Amino acid sequence: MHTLYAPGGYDIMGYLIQIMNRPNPQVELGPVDTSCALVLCDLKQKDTPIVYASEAFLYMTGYSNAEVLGRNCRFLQSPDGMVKPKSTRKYVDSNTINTMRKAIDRNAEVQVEVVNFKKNGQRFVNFLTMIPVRDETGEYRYSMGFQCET
Ligand SMILES: Cc1cc2nc3c(=O)[nH]c(=O)nc-3n(C[C@H](O)[C@H](O)[C@H](O)COP(=O)(O)OP(=O)(O)OC[C@H]3O[C@@H](n4cnc5c(N)ncnc54)[C@H](O)[C@@H]3O)c2cc1C
Repeated sequence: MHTLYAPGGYDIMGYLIQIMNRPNPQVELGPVDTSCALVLCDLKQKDTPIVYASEAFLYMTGYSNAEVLGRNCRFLQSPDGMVKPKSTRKYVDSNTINTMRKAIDRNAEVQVEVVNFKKNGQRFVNFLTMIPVRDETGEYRYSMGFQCET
C-alpha cells in the first residue's frame, strides 16, 4: 500500500470540533479531544489507510507510528497483526467486522466492540466508534475512529 500523507498534517482539532458539533448524531460520544486514542483514516485512498494516529492510540496498541500509518486498522484483529482483506478472522466476530465494513461504506456512524490485539499479542476488547468526517470540500473524506480498551 503506498498511502500518501497530507503535507502539513491533518486538522484533527478541527475535525474533533466538527464531530462534537454535528447536527444529527446517531451515537453519543460526549466530549472528545486529542488525549484519547483515535485514528483518522482516508476514505479516498486504497483500503482506507490510517493517516493519523494519536499517541494514546499508539500507547494502547503498543504499535509505533511507523507501524500503523498507511495501514488499514484491521491489523489489530490478529495477535500477529496479519489480517488480509475479505479473510475470515479466527478471533473476531464476522458479523462485527461486516457491521464496521457496511457502516464505513455508507458513511454511517457506528459503534462496536471488537476483539483486538496489542503489538505484544495481548488480547483486549476495543470499544470502537467511527464517525465520518468532512474535509474542506464539504464532502466526507475521512473517518475518525475512537478506541477504548474495555
Ligand atoms: C477510522 C477507522 C478506525 C478503525 N479502527 C479500528 C480498530 O481500532 N480496530 C479494529 O479492529 N478495526 C478498526 N477499524 C476497522 C477496519 O479498518 C475495517 O474497516 C473492518 O475490519 C471492516 O472492514 P474490512 O475491510 O476488514 O472487511 P472484510 O475484510 O471484508 O471482512 C468482513 C467480514 O465479515 C464477513 N461478512 C461479510 N459480509 C457478510 C454477510 N453478509 N453476512 C455474514 N458475514 C459477512 C466476512 O466473512 C468477513 O470475514 C477502523 C476503521 C476506520 C475507518
